[PDB]
Amino acid sequence: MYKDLEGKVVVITGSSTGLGKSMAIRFATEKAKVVVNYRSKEDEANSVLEEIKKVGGEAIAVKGDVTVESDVINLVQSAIKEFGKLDVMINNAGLENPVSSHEMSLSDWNKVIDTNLTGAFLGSREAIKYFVENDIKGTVINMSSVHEKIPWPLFVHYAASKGGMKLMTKTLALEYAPKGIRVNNIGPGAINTPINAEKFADPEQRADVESMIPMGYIGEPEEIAAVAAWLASSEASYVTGITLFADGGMTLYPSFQAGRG
Amino acid sequence: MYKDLEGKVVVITGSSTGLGKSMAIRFATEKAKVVVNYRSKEDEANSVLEEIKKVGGEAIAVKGDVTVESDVINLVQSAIKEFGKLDVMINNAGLENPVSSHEMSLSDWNKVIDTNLTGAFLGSREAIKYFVENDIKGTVINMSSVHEKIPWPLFVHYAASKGGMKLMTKTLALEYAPKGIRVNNIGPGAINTPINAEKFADPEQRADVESMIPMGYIGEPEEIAAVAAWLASSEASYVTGITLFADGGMTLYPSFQAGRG
Amino acid sequence: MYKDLEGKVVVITGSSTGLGKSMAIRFATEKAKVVVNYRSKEDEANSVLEEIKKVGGEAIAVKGDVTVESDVINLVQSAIKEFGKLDVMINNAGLENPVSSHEMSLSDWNKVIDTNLTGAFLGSREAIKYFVENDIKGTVINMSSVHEKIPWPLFVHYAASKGGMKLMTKTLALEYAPKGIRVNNIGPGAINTPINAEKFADPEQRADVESMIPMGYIGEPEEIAAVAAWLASSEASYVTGITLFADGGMTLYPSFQAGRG
Amino acid sequence: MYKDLEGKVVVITGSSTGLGKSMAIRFATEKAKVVVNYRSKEDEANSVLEEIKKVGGEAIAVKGDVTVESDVINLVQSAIKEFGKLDVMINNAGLENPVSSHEMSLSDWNKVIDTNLTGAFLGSREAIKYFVENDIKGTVINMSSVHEKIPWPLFVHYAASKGGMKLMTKTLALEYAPKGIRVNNIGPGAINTPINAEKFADPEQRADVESMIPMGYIGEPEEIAAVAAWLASSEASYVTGITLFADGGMTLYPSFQAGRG
Ligand SMILES: NC(=O)c1ccc[n+]([C@@H]2O[C@H](COP(=O)([O-])OP(=O)(O)OC[C@H]3O[C@@H](n4cnc5c(N)ncnc54)[C@H](O)[C@@H]3O)[C@@H](O)[C@H]2O)c1
Ligand SMILES: NC(=O)c1ccc[n+]([C@@H]2O[C@H](COP(=O)([O-])OP(=O)(O)OC[C@H]3O[C@@H](n4cnc5c(N)ncnc54)[C@H](O)[C@@H]3O)[C@@H](O)[C@H]2O)c1
Ligand SMILES: NC(=O)c1ccc[n+]([C@@H]2O[C@H](COP(=O)([O-])OP(=O)(O)OC[C@H]3O[C@@H](n4cnc5c(N)ncnc54)[C@H](O)[C@@H]3O)[C@@H](O)[C@H]2O)c1
Ligand SMILES: NC(=O)c1ccc[n+]([C@@H]2O[C@H](COP(=O)([O-])OP(=O)(O)OC[C@H]3O[C@@H](n4cnc5c(N)ncnc54)[C@H](O)[C@@H]3O)[C@@H](O)[C@H]2O)c1
Repeated sequence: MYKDLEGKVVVITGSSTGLGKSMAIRFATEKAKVVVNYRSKEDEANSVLEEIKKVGGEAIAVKGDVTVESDVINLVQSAIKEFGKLDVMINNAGLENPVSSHEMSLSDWNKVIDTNLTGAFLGSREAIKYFVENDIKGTVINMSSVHEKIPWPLFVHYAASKGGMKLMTKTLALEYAPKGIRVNNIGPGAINTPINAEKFADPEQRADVESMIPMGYIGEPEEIAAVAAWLASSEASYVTGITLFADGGMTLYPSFQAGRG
Repeated sequence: MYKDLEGKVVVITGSSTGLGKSMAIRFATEKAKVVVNYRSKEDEANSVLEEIKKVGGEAIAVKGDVTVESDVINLVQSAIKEFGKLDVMINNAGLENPVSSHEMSLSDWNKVIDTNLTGAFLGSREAIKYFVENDIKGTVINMSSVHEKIPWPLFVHYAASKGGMKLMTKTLALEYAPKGIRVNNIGPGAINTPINAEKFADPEQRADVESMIPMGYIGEPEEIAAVAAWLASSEASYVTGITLFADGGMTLYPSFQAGRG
Repeated sequence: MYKDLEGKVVVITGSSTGLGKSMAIRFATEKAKVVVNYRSKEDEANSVLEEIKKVGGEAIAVKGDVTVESDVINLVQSAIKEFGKLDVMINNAGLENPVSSHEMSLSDWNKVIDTNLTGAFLGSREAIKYFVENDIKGTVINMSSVHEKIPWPLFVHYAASKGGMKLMTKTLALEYAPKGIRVNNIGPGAINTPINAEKFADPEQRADVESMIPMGYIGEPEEIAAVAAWLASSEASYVTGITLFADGGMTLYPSFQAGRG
Repeated sequence: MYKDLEGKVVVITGSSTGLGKSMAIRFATEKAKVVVNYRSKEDEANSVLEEIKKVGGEAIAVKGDVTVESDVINLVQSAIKEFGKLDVMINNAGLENPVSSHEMSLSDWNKVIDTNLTGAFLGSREAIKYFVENDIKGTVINMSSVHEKIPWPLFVHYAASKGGMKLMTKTLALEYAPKGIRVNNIGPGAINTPINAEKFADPEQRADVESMIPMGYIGEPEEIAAVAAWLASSEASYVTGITLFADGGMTLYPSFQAGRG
């Protein structure tokens, strides 16, 4: 679909599952040279790699924890070592867990902030460092959430991490725009993934979330991979520092449908 | 580029020049059927129509003033009469003129609000009316501007029209998302078009504008038509109620570059 | 409470009822010289004036339709004629009516846009014109709504009017900030007023709206008058171009409480 | 000025200097009981404490590093132990340092995120924990910045910390609004404080900053403490989850003045 993506090197953190996996497969289909990432489970990457082989794509799997500076540095270097360059950096790794704010431990708060936000900073910093030092107009895509805008009770750490990612991305975008380096966020709504498999398999919980989505359905990973592929391409040549929400309308305030209030 | 766009009927207001023209050609290239629009004489639309023919596209030009209800209604009916249906409605017609707010006439204010906002309303209304009465999962793309967010002294009417268009679009998107009818805005930054041809002709004014664009260059119409094609496609299937900015970073506050403030 | 408001001339459009009335009474209590406004019913102003007399305040009632340029011009002049000056201009007049967007007539759309948005522009233009021509650091407060941000199905015209008012205010604020003229919006959530009396008297409808308000209760006009009084005072000396939401949390997405989604 | 503030217990982090100091004095003037905070030595807090004594206010100074959980907990307990309760918790402590993003160390990034965001979290958490376990309708005011919205090259960590603070606050406000616990942010623009004393000392840098402020002048701490007093008062009873900007117009995009672009 996107011809300019051919031969482009794409690194995606936490890409052995969910959205990250869907993005690695989509990029492989666009003839991009993908670098899949797994925290510790090298077995999880096997599946994505097989899917990538199935479409005649090229990719390697690199172990790396986004909260570990050396792992992030090594992840970017691995891409350059294997493919000779880096074009797109996608900070997709993330985690969440429901706890009432006044009962949330520092440990829980720090883990989410560290992975979701600090992890994205490290990945962004490394990709941009390479782009600057070698005069490459590469791009950085950060996997945010509708929650960088929609507050999230029980998930204050996640909301904060994403709200912070928003400003980080915008700052990075304004800072490196003169060098032609684009930095954007993708803001997914509810998307059928492993972290949601059990919750959404239950008709009661599935219907509840669906009632919060104006378009009436829970998105598929393909719908988000489509956003990333487009944002990375030259089609989005004049697009930077934005958050492209792919959420079925969640950010439109579903409680206000039918003229309520 | 987008296979799903083939055979789709796209109506674009004020598409004889600038962004509208570019989108009309881009949709022609996507093998879609296009209904171009001109305000006064059909001579104005022949350039676009010849461009569409050149790429093997199918199209017609229909006269219409977007502030005239019957004209807007006729425009939608003409598409349906000529191509049998309607899939994408793009409210692109617009106008602006600088005047200090406290000295701005009601006449000037009204001309801008009527065309930019009310005009967009009528077009969205007619297209959505058709989509609902026929349960068609159509889409409405409204051409906004960075000024639906960035205030604009001397263009208080333009800014308010786009700010109003933002809420109109969000409302329409929430109201019709249950029917799969997506409504999105595109927010262009400074784009080289006939309305800027003279201003950007003076290298001193072009340089002033470029200094407000983080990416350092005034955009080209193709960079916007790229956004319109994607938004209309099924690639943006889960995207509704958003404003996708393509401004090379304008909304990022250019005056705060290099840690200023 | 606010000492600098003593002797300040405050004009409030549509102040014979609801929030406007509460603001006129509050300003009178702050020893401000208030100019109440009624569209045609001079009898409605009687009540506000009596309430103003009850607190030992000073005020006059002026007839004026905000969609009529001459009425607006005359309203501002009346303040200067009676009290010798103008310090604060509050564009509070407004209207709404529920109609599905694809079924909304141009007449309905125009009436709401004309009163809510164009009416605010005229009032803002006149107040600012006076402020500029006489070197006065006066202020303009525009009565917006949570709907300048929250989409509103069935009320597309209202949402659009308020979204437009947001950009108008911001533009006016940036434009006249060099002259020390502040322009801000107040964004009320659900507030017990005449337009809501019948709807909220019904326990079922009252409970529905209350379920959309995080703080659990429908606000009182006094809670909004408190916002206006503060914004007009020198306490808000460094505040301009903002929208101060007084909504019990509506803009925080009530559908997302308890970690839903 | 605000009668309801008399006898209220206000805790303010990093209140020995700047904005924190000003708010502490302002709350003293409002006849409230204040708990001032200093990081290293109590010598630093004596200026504030003497200022509070001067106006007849009651107060104590409590040592505490906001990134140390036990210190934050002790700070809340000390207020409750000294004045019997807690009514207002103000997370003011903050820090920043310029470094190009791609060259920013994890250490620098962490120091800023930990103090600005995590520190604010701990304070909000402890205050809210107390408010919930005692069903007290307390309030939390978090000191953000225009940079929770305005991107800031060279301060990617600061910007992300405030962006994260915005979502944290919104989440906390939605989560606890049912209990009448209001949580709001204050977004100061450029304010003359010790962190800017040296930079604004050079008339060339002061002029550069002033040129980015629509209102033309760098704010004073009192202009911010004014906002804090109001937000804490019952005058803002229906205000929660907002960020009240006091920046003389910075968020209005100063580069777009006079119709530029
Ligand atoms: N699934 C959704 O509906 C949804 C909605 C909005 C945003 N998101 C965001 O999209 C991204 C993808 O989410 P997902 O649904 O696929 O979730 P996921 O949990 O399936 O994917 C996240 C991946 O990150 C990996 N990971 C976590 N911590 C890591 C670390 N320290 N180092 C390396 N890898 C690490 C995990 O092992 C996992 O495979 C996340 O950032 C998430 O917050 C998802
Ligand atoms: N050019 C830019 O840099 C830029 C930046 C942001 C937004 N926009 C927006 O994009 C759209 C396209 O702008 P453009 O640059 O091509 O401007 P344009 O003026 O060249 O295009 C608008 C077209 O609308 C037509 N038109 C105006 N009023 C009309 C009416 N009442 N009925 C019918 N046709 C009418 C005009 O004749 C014109 O051809 C507009 O909505 C504009 O506000 C443009
Ligand atoms: N009541 C709420 O809950 C709420 C919430 C958000 C925003 N608002 C806004 O606050 C303002 C006050 O609303 P309210 O609840 O008091 O409603 P209201 O209808 O009681 O007050 C509006 C007043 O405007 C007057 N008016 C209408 N059109 C006019 C015109 N053309 N010329 C002169 N006067 C005119 C009306 O006669 C009326 O007294 C409105 O702008 C409204 O949109 C109200
Ligand atoms: N000064 C401005 O122009 C301005 C503009 C926007 C926002 N702000 C914000 O307002 C707040 C006040 O800023 P300020 O200008 O007075 O800055 P400041 O640095 O003078 O005040 C912050 C105080 O926090 C203390 N502090 C820092 N880290 C701490 C820690 N870990 N534990 C305890 N105390 C700690 C510092 O010693 C200092 O006295 C900050 O949150 C700042 O980011 C200030």
